[PDB]
Amino acid sequence: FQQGLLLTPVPAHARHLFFTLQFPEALPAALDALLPQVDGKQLLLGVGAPLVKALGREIPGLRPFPLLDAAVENPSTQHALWLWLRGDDRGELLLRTRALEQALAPAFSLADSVDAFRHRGGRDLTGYEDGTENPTGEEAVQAAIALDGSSFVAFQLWKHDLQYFKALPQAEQDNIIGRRLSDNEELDDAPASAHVKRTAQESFEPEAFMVRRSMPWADGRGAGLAFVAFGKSFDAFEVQLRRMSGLEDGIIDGLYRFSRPLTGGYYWCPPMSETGLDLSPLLR
Amino acid sequence: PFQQGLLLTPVPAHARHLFFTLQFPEALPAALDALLPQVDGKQLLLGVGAPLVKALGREIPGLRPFPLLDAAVENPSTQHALWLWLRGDDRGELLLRTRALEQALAPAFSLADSVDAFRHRGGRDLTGYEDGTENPTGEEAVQAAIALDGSSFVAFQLWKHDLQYFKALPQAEQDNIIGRRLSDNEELDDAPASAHVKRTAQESFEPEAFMVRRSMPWADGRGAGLAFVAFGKSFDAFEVQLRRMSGLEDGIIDGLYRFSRPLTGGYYWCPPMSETGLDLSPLLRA
Amino acid sequence: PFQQGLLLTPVPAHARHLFFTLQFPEALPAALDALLPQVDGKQLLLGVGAPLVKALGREIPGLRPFPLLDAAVENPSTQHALWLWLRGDDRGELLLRTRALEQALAPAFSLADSVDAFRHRGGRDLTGYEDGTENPTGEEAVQAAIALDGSSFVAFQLWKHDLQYFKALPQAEQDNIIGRRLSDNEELDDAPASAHVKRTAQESFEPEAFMVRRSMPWADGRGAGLAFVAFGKSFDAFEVQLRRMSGLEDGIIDGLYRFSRPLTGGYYWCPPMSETGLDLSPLLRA
Amino acid sequence: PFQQGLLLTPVPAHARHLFFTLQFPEALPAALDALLPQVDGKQLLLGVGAPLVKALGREIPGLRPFPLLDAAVENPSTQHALWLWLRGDDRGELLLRTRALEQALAPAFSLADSVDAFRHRGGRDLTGYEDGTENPTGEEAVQAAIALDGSSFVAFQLWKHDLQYFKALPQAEQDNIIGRRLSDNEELDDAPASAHVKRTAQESFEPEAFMVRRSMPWADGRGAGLAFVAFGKSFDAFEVQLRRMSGLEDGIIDGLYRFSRPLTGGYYWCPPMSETGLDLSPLLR
Ligand code: HEM
Ligand code: HEM
Ligand code: HEM
Ligand code: HEM
Ligand SMILES: [Cl-]
Ligand SMILES: [Cl-]
Ligand SMILES: [Cl-]
Ligand SMILES: [Cl-]
Repeated sequence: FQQGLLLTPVPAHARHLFFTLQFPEALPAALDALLPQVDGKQLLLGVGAPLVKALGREIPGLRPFPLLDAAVENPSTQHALWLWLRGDDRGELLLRTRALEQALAPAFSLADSVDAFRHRGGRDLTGYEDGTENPTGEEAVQAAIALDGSSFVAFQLWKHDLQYFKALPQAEQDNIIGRRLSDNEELDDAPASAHVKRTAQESFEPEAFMVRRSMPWADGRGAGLAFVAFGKSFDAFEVQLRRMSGLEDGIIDGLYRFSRPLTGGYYWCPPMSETGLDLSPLLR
Repeated sequence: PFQQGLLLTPVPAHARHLFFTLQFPEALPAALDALLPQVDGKQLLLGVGAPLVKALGREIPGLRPFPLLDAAVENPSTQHALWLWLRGDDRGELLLRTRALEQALAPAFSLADSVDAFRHRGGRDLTGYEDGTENPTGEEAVQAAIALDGSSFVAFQLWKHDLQYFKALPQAEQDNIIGRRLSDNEELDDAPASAHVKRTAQESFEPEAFMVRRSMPWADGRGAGLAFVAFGKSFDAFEVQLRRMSGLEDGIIDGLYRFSRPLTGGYYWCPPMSETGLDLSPLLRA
Repeated sequence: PFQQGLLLTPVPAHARHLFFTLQFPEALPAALDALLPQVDGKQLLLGVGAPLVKALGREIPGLRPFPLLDAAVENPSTQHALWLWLRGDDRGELLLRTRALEQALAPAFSLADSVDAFRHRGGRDLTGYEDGTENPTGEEAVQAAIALDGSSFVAFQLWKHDLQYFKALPQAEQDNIIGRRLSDNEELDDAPASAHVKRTAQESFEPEAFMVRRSMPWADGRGAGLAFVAFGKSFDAFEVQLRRMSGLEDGIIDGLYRFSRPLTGGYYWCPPMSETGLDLSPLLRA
Repeated sequence: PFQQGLLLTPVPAHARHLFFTLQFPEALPAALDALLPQVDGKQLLLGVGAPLVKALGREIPGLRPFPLLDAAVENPSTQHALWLWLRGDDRGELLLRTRALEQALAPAFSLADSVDAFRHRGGRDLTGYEDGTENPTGEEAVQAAIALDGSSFVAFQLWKHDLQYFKALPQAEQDNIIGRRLSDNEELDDAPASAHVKRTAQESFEPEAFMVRRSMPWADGRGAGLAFVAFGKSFDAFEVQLRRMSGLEDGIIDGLYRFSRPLTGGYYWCPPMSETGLDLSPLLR
């Protein structure tokens, strides 16, 4: 009843599209072209707070990406629509992008774009395995899917300073992540600022589990990780980010030593029906 | 006791805005020792962002990050730690001063964003419209922009224009978006409420929302538009204006959003000037 | 005794082309010490450009810079000193290898150009047409691409496609530009003389102009198109083909120039392989 | 009867170079109808490249594509069909004029390259050295730049500087690369033969290689450097200079290549002016 956000491993190639609603009067023609194409597998769709506000509607649990008043930067760059394309090669995704652009215009204007790819079967560009402690199976459904079959996804485009980080001694890299790069073993003696120490899913009250589908990226803006986290609500992601940002106990996550998010967005993933994507709470 | 430059009558012919992230806080003293003697408030202005204050465990009354507006239009919040405003003679001089500031601020600060700005004609937006007609001048500008202690609070947005769409509209449709006539800059009393000058009428707020604007056009690989800059004695004037423009006051959205949208957003505290340079004392005391 | 990976069909799913300028030739020995142990001719291929040979005061028979064609279409000559062809499993591996090669090759070499390439739909151009159908295979490929001493001479062009224009044409007009039918790749004998496969028919030259092509699609901020690569036992095959495509043989210009244009052009000598690595002796002897 | 603006010294504070590819030559008439009335030779100069002439099956004496130098340094040849030189008061005016020229010139022409250029400190390179000290002036400039029929032949290269490397050199080493003293622009008679002014000494050639340079610094995403422009009554002066700079005359390479390298290269024919606009008659019967 949900989309294909739980399919593991992440595809070898993906592309993230973010649109601004520039001409709301042309919205019906855009939806008529877009909605029949959203199968939740090769094409996923997320709805942003501006689109809901433009329709004068309300989605329980939906809100723009938050504003954290911290010593580290987490920008809020909320858009109206997020499209997640998954495919076989980057050329297919490029041609599919052009078709979606022309089909969504003039109602929607493309505001941002990111090509993403799987690295070495699921590693960050720093080399560390990504997704080790993700919930799987039925635990993944309970962490990511709400009762009505919808999901709430958070997105950040993290930009890595690879030259600084990879020039550190391997023990210093391991103390930033909280795991050993050589064999992915957890470092129990890592400082409290270590990433996996900051984001330990069982260390929150209530527990802050989420389903992450992050993928590395690289273009003219640099290189890093396209962070994606699916949850039954934004509660899990938001308390994690606030602890990572030092807003819980004053200790800042080690990731901010070498990486920084360039964007931030919240999106509501609608459920699927027997006849396509179920946007009924928005179109009545 | 302010920094001046921000009140200097016309905008300089060329300027450059630099935005830095506080990447290594342990190296901050050396960066400040190199930077502060160069801040004269005329050729080089400085603004302090909320992350820098938070990293020092201090607090500046009136300072906060760029707000989050839950509206039908997009106003992103992209707050950085430090804002440097270079004003100069040519773009090459500003480029060379930029490189020198980068080496002096490193490794404590990492350059996060940059925009070259230039004066167009006598002070016009790239659409052709005059910019600054109803700005406060003289003592009214000081009262609107400068707080009692001599500091100022500046808001910044990098607006990106869709010039092809806007300039292809009939001139009457362009005029109804701005609220003034491009042919002679006359105000249109019969413009719809969504017109920009109707949305931002400084006397139509309670209390009055006057501010001192120093916007300048820009153009690079990201496109072209207006680098919007608004100085105030507090952020109240700018923020109540932006919320009305975004339709959060009465449901009417400003006409600017038909062809333009901001890519960035930042709040910065402009410290006052003392007899011996920039006064950063509320951040460097005990 | 050649660089085996130039005959590998199909091309790997991901590759990256690097082009370096010899910026400080006095620092060449340290760069070669780091580079040569990595050149296996499979995951990393190497080509030597005429500027590098001239900087050493030597000569390579068959090597010369990319030619200058005085035609009505543009084939720019952007010859560099070194060409590296990286092939790998995913784009991230090639990115990390690029950074390592950049730091190891410095300061002697400066990276002048870079292109990420990928296989599309099993070996198709971004326009949809199959690429490589009439490539020589087996022993014929060796005879067309490999010189007697085991070296090869490779020509490179970065072609930029106007996909919106081309794909908006009626399918019959697209087919007459390529010379083959998109529906089933069958050759059109009744295509106009300007059709690509009519221009480049390898048996229609005297002597025959066979070559081994390893082109791969590309896409970045500059646009999208085909990273054209042609291996030959000499540059004779490629050059007579390009001159006919450019209308310098019979006044008829190839149809590809209706929607695509090369942004770069380079000639590079691929040295032979020995039992213990790349054989650069004709360049570092005596 | 030339395009006045090419002798205007100093160059205006802001300019923009546009280079177009002839993508659809059948659509050329509508493009020329829109373009030619705008070419005054002052705010808008025009140069014709060899591909445009070849596409019309014509020939211009003295015109040819940018040469191919087989040297140890890189001078790329990136010849285009059309060169437009916009000059104005601010970068925004040039930006709006560029968009208008793009829409008017399409679909025949496609914009292939663009460079914003600006005057630095009254006429200095970004390295600080004065640029234009030994340019011909007055009637000597006319004799060096203008052919008999009033046309000119202009060479263009987009030079990219490595300012970090160059400005980190000792001041004596910087001076030996240029051949002049940065403090007061005095000529260094004891500078090495590789020094720029020693390589390019206009009187040290037979015949003499004088030309009128109108170079201006530039800066965008590709870096920063000098947009080199040289006007001559023919291409002989520029080409014999460049071959010496590249070490093809005596094996000595110009010191500029230690910190700078050209990214583009083009030759263009600047048609003469008549009393009623640009004279393209040798190209349109
Ligand atoms: C540059 C950005 C990031 C990088 C490179 C990164 C990388 C990693 C790595 C290598 C692990 C350990 C392997 C694993 O369990 O998957 C991990 C764990 C985790 N990360 Fe991140 N991550 C990033 C951002 C984030 C953010 C922003 C959040 C939440 C707001 C987050 C939440 C988590 C969680 C929940 C875990 C699992 C913790 C556990 O072991 O229970 N990650 N991350
Ligand atoms: C693309 C962005 C913008 C453009 C092109 C633009 C342009 C203009 C123009 C042409 C005028 C009329 C001439 C003048 O009074 O100076 C004006 C007035 C004004 N604008 Fe904007 N502006 C932009 C953004 C903003 C924003 C974001 C704000 C506030 C949050 C703002 C506040 C004002 C105010 C206060 C006035 C004077 C209104 C009055 O007459 O009292 N502007 N603007
Ligand atoms: C935008 C640039 C180009 C594209 C999209 C392209 C595409 C194609 C396609 C679709 C074919 C037919 C299938 C095949 O046999 O491979 C082909 C054939 C061929 N191409 Fe190209 N090509 C390009 C540039 C070039 C250039 C510059 C040359 C030579 C200088 C060249 C040489 C050949 C040859 C020799 C053949 C085989 C001809 C034969 O049937 O005997 N190609 N190309
Ligand atoms: C990065 C590229 C270049 C830079 C920064 C540069 C800069 C300079 C400077 C500082 C001078 C001395 C002051 C003056 O008399 O103008 C000069 C002189 C000169 N340059 Fe260049 N130049 C460049 C490229 C070229 C090229 C490519 C040519 C010719 C092909 C050239 C030809 C000349 C000539 C003829 C002179 C005058 C020599 C004399 O007779 O004294 N320049 N240039
Ligand atoms: Cl989704
Ligand atoms: Cl940056
Ligand atoms: Cl400028
Ligand atoms: Cl000086």
